[PDB]
Amino acid sequence: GSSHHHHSLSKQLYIGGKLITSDATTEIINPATLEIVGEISAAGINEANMALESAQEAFSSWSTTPAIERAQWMLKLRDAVIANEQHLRECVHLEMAKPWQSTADDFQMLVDSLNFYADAIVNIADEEIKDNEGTHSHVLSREPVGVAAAFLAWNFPLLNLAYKLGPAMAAGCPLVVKPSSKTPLSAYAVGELCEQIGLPAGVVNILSGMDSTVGDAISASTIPSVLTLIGSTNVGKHVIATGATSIKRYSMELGGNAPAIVCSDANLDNAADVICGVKFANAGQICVTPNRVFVHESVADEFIEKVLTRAKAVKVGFDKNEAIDMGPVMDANSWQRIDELVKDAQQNGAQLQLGGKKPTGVNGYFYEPTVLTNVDSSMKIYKDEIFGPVISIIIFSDNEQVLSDANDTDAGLSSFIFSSNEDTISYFAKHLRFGEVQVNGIKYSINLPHFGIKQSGVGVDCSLLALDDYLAYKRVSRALKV
Amino acid sequence: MGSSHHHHLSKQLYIGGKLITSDATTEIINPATLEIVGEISAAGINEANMALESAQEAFSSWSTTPAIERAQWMLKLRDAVIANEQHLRECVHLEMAKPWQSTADDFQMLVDSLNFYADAIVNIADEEIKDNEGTHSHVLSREPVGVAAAFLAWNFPLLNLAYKLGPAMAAGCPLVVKPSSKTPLSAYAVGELCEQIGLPAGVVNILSGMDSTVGDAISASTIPSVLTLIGSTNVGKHVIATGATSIKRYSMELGGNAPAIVCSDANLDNAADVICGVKFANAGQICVTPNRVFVHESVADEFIEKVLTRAKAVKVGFDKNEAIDMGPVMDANSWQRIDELVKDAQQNGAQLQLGGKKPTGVNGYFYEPTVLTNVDSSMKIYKDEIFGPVISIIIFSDNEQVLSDANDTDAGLSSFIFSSNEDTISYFAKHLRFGEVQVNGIKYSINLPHFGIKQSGVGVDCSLLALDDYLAYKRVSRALKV
Amino acid sequence: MGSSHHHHSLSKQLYIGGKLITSDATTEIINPATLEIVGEISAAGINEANMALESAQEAFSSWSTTPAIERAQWMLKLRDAVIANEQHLRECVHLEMAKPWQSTADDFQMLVDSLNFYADAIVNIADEEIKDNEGTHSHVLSREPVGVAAAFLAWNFPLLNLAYKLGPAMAAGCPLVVKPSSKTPLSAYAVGELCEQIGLPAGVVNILSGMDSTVGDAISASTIPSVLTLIGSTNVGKHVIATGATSIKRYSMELGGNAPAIVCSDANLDNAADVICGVKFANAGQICVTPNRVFVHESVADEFIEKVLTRAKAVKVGFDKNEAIDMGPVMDANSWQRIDELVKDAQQNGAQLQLGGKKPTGVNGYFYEPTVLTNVDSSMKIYKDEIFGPVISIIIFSDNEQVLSDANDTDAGLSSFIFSSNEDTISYFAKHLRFGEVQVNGIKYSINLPHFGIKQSGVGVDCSLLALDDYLAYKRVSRALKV
Amino acid sequence: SLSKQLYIGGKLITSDATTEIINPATLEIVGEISAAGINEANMALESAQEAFSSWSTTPAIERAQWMLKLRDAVIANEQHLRECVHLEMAKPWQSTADDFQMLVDSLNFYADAIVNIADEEIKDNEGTHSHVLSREPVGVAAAFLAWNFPLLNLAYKLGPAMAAGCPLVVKPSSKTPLSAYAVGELCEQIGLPAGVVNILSGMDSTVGDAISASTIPSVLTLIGSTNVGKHVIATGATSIKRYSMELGGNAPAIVCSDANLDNAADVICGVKFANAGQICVTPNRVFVHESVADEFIEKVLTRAKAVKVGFDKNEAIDMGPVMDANSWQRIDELVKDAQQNGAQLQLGGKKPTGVNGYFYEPTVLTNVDSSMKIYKDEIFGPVISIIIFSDNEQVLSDANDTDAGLSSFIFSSNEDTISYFAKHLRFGEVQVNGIKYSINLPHFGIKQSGVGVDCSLLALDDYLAYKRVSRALKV
Repeated sequence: GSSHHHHSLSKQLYIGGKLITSDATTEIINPATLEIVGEISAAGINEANMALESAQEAFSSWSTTPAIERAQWMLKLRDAVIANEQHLRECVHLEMAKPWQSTADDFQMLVDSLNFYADAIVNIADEEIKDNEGTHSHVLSREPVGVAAAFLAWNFPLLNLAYKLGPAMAAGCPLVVKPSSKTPLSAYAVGELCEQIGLPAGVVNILSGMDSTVGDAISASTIPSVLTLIGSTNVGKHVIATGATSIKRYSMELGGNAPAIVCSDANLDNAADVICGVKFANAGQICVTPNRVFVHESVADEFIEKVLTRAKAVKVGFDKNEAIDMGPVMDANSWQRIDELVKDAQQNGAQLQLGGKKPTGVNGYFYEPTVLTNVDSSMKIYKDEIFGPVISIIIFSDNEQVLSDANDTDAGLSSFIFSSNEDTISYFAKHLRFGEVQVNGIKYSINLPHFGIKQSGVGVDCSLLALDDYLAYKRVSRALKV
Repeated sequence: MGSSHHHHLSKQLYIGGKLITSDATTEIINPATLEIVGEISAAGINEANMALESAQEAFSSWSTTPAIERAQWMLKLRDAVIANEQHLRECVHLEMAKPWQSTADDFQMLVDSLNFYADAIVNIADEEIKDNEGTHSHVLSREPVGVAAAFLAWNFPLLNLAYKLGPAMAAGCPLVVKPSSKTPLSAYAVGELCEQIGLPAGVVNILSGMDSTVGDAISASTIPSVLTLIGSTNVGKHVIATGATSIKRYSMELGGNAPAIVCSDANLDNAADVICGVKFANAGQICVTPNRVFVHESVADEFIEKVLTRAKAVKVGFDKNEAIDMGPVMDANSWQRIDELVKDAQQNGAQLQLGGKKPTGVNGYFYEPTVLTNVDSSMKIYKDEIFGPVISIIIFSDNEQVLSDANDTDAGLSSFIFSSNEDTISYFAKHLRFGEVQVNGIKYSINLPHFGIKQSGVGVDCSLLALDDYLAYKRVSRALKV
Repeated sequence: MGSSHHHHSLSKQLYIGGKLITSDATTEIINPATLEIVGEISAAGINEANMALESAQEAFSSWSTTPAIERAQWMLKLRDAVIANEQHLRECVHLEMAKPWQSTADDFQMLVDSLNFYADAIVNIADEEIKDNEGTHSHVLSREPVGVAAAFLAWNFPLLNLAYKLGPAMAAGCPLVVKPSSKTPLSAYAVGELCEQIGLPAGVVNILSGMDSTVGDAISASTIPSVLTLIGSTNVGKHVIATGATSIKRYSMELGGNAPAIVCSDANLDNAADVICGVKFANAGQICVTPNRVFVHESVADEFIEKVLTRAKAVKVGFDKNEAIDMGPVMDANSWQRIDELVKDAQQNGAQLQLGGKKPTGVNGYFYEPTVLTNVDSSMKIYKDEIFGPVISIIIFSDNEQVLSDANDTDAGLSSFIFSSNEDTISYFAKHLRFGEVQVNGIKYSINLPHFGIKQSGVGVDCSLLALDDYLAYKRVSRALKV
Repeated sequence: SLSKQLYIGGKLITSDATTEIINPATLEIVGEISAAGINEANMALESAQEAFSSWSTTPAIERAQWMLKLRDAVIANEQHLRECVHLEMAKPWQSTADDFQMLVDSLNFYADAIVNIADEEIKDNEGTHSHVLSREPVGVAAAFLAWNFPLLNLAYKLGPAMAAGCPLVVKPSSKTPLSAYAVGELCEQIGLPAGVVNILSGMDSTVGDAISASTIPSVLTLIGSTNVGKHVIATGATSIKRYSMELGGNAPAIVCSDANLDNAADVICGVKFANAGQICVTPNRVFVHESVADEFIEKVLTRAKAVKVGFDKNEAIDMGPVMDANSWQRIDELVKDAQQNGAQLQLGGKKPTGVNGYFYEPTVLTNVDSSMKIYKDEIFGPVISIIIFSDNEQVLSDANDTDAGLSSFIFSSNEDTISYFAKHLRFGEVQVNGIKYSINLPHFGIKQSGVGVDCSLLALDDYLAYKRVSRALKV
């Protein structure tokens, strides 16, 4: 699976504590059935400015609301999320054809984050700093930073929202949320729940619209003190440059290219379950999933056989009342991009062992579980992020050489090492230039920090560190001799 | 101790462990005598690219050099700095016309930072993270980030270098430094000391050149992982946009507009000593020095009299073998900018109590200690950063009203409160929207965090937190069931 | 000819090094009338920009040494492909900025006219012998290709702005790197497709769009270009000059304008209203040479204002290539708000809104109604700044010598207009107006007529033979006669 | 011995600072000038701006009359003008004639050219409009002059600027400011209207940047180094300005096998030793074919031995010292770096015996190749670096292997070798079997050597702006 361990189809914008319409609508098409599943009120530049000014107007009172009272609001919203679980998961199911069991990750992370950051914020304590000369006292404290704006990717609509909504509410930062236009229903539904519980106006705002107009207007605004993004590396560079109209804190999780190293002493059944599980969950559209699977030559044939067995057993389709393991990819551009990487690999010598096409007799953006062997470092599927249900296998023999190959990327999100040797595990854990090194498994949770280095982004999601973006320091220094 | 920092010539480019010349030179003019006092080899984009490429090649060896061993290099450099104290302070004296005693801030902060961060990096310890499900173990560690680049302001040529050099060396990031072309001599002298001790090539690089070409080439390069800047908010925003060729970490200290509030129950002698001390130290060219002095009407006549007495006793001039309190400002642009702020205030009702002109019979960029009263929120001197030896006084009546006036700025660096009332102190310390609140005094040191909020920048200089920009996290998670 | 220029798309890839290529990025194109996506381009990064610069550099020795006859042959082969794809090229301009269908002809036709004019001009370039006063040497003065050229194009005339640089650069054998505005890149990307179709030699023409602070700065800061040319604002003009200082480069640019249009007591009021209204509402007033300050004499003020209001009311506003539309919307919301602030600022300082000054009722896009303001004075923002919109700003004057000082009271120096029947008055204003162009009782621009500004409006000349000067470098060969 | 004041706003004024001028041959003080500060630079710029409306509207016939009046005073003060040059940089008396004569030639050439400027009619293809193309003064001009030719460099800018009605702000090099200050005294003596010509010297970083960064100048012109040119471009970006520059060169001189070796040695040695080789168009790399190598080296050695080096107004001195200690050390390190990589020093390469002045002997280097810094960088000194070649196509590739693009030299008697090199040499000027420069011949560089043209009618282009007047014929 994803290894994220837990702890009215017409919707309007949620701006300024009210549900409002606009001058335009957006029809949402299910990527499996290609049928319209709903519509949202689409935001324009005028609606973006309304959300920003409403968030700014709320900052003074929301940031001075005691932390215990802000937590009370977070738990009241949590209780409404729990009471409306079925509709929230149905929104994600419809907008992106995510399997019904897979929608539990989105819903439950929303509950977990609300719980985690409501509990963490009431435990924040001031810190005293020693004065080496004995002349002054020093108290270090943390205060809300300002208005925050969040651009969410479509792969996990409610989980991505949970990563930002939790810390912002807890840290008293009025939040402007732009869900992806491909998956807005579930976020708009959260906005309906905020309106239902009577959340103070401006504290949370949810609006979707076109990127080059609404997205740029949020970035170029001088109101936001923090701009946070989950998306592509090129969009991250666009947000940084566009947000330069003022001084802003940036934090983003961008593209990855995770190497997975399976050694000769590795538990092959466990390595196969872990890799296939996360490579086919959400159809491989996962930031931390393996992108290049390196396998030792001595266990290559046996490991490929174990991978094919699991890949053939993946249940593909779109049916909430069946045990579907994997759905389609997001849209047509994603399908053709994945297919171009797979076909280019074959044309350069890679061997297709399974999949590599759309299931016959279907029209949605389905791509079959794919297994590619004989992949080398000169191929485009090696250099680029697949973000799809494709297992690409590279054969290695020297631990020192495969370490250099694993590091031969600008990405810096996750990485995997499967081995039974303690010196081998220690060797790769220290030298892998990645934010996360998963040993003999994979584990993510609201209390564990999730982050990338290098060109995979800035900042941390989950854990107490996620509050860093939304809290600013203050040093009060007083002379003791008055 | 007026500046509040509490302690604890033809020069070539230093690039890739070697001292090299170029095709051009830059003359350095003393701002007091208007005479040439030195020359440096000016860098072009070719020299900028050499420093970047040499720092990139050094990252593999320097980042994997043991922290104890990197600290030994920092102490070796510190030993050469101490042995060259006179020449280093002479460079600051010549390029800035700083009084001899005021060059101690530059020199001693360089020693203090090398000591503090050599000691800090060897005490960095890993952090265990608890797994709530008991299925995995989690180890959080910190590693070098990559190449760092630093753009330094001219007001503290060696102290500004100290804030970046200490953390970057300790954290194993090769550093590319661009001192201001107005004050490059003292930094170039540090490059000579680096070469003298045999520092590995690329670990430190010093080069000065045009902002439009050399500065942009450094920001636009894809090599730097961290961009740090001490400067103006316009250069800040420019660096963020031009750096958007890659994902970079940004650390900045920009404009300040510090309010200093002298209440009815304040120690007037102490308040006048602190305010006057830092307002005339370095000719008021200090990021944390008060910009707007608010004084309660009940003690305004007495406090203004104490300010004028101190301001009249300031000895202005330039001579290393004389006892001089205050030197001139940096250049003609600064002189005219300061003078326009004073004249504009006079044209709108401000009363010139002292100064407001160049002293008699001198040609350098000297500006007399200036005192203005009857200043209001509409004047340019209220809205903009003086960065000069001008005390601008506003009379207030209500503590809750003056708090709103104090916060009526986008700056977020330092602030000051002078009061003997514990409730008044707690009220201002909590509600002042600034990174630092100085109560009944002023205190800065290498162990105390120095940071600004809002449009005054992002990041922390000094204290352990200054390492955060140069260190990247890593989570190693291992399945315990194996 | 309302614009005064007298004639003689789902997904597009980058045209770099003679190949159509994709990138890791993608830029959507929004129509400013419908606010819907109409197109898609592969966005360039600094890597693609350096690929274009390097391919253009590699092509210089081969392209610059290609005979002028053969280069003009390639220019006519491109021209034939332009004519064969006129429909698609104009639909690209129509879609990217909602320009009325007839107004798209200025873009398309100037592309044809420039390819013809400079293909013919380059083959008539002859050497010039220089006399030696001492009889000791011979002197031959010739002209050669200067190097690689880079062009930054504005959005107001996507293909016409391309035409001004593509013609001369191809003819003079300078490999060209073109950066269209990211607001209107569709039309130029289509020309790149045509270049690839006819098999133009690699590196001779390169077309790419991307962010200004990254892609645009990478082109200017490159040491490869010998000539940097720009059609844009005064602020980006100064930015390009400073950023290009990494090497010695020729600069040529057309920047902001602030044209005065003086309607005297003896002017043909019908002719003056037709000319001023025609160019003020063509392309929604987004024209560098259009009047910005309309000065009208006291005795003819009321009569001229009524004639202006009659024409402004007749302007048909909308967006449909299969309807009769005079005027479309402005480019984006920033321009709309910028124009609206100028109109409201004037009202707050005493100007009288006679017509328009708002978006038309019940419409979606960035439409701004044809606007007429009277009682405008020199203190207003609308007097000091460039409107670049469909606003006629009228100032009443009484003295010809005073209105001459008022007209010259600007740092702009593009076009200017004088309407009068008095020959002495015409000679007085044409001599004393400090502008690059003085238009008397009309307005006229064409591929053979030089178009240029002075003062802070820019340097260099577009159109006419003089436009070649930026792409050609002189050479003097001097030989001692005494063997 | 002489004290010269600033010429600003039609007045001779003093300032708070002074600069002493030291002769580079005797190392003795020869005079002083009132040094300009930023305030004096603003004064000159504002006075030039103030004069623009009256001076640019002064008839071209009347402007030419002021140029000839200045010319008359220049002729009457020839001895003193050439004495300043002789004293400020120890230029030999015979060589100072080029500085003085170019000043009188430029005043004459451009006072006559401006009164013959005629409007041009442009044809309207449609017959609906008439079009007249005229030229008008651009605005205030500022000129930064190098020290190698103090008066000749001034002449290149003063003539066109006065003729085109552009008030001019002149910053002579602080190393050679005396001769130009003397011109300013003549400008004050004849009663030239205030602001039309302004002369001031000062610190490059303060006074030079204050002129470039000011928004008043419409034209920034410079004769100097390539690095200074890039600095002026970026610094002047505070407004839109016209730039015209003559920067560094690296002229290749190709001595083929069928060349007149006597004539080639005369031309090359003559210009390589005049002004101590401190000439923008002097050969920097001398390419000689193998068949004529040792015969040409011998002839070059003969003329280089006959060079009379010294500093004496009453002696027929051929060559003085170089400008300062920086230039001497820079030239010496180029020769010793070439020797350290295999260059055979044949003559000179040292300071003459017991001189102590900044003298560098006439130097001849052989066995120079493309690796050496003396091959890549501009010598700007009395050094002849010879490179042996064999094939014409290969040495043409070597000749163009530079970012410079000023002058070039081809010596050959074959008509096809002449046409082959004259076409493929990527330089602004190709001198064939000789060298010629005059006020009427255009002087310019391409590539990294600058933009714009000095001398000839094309020099007026930087100071004149076009205007198209178009009228509707049907009214």
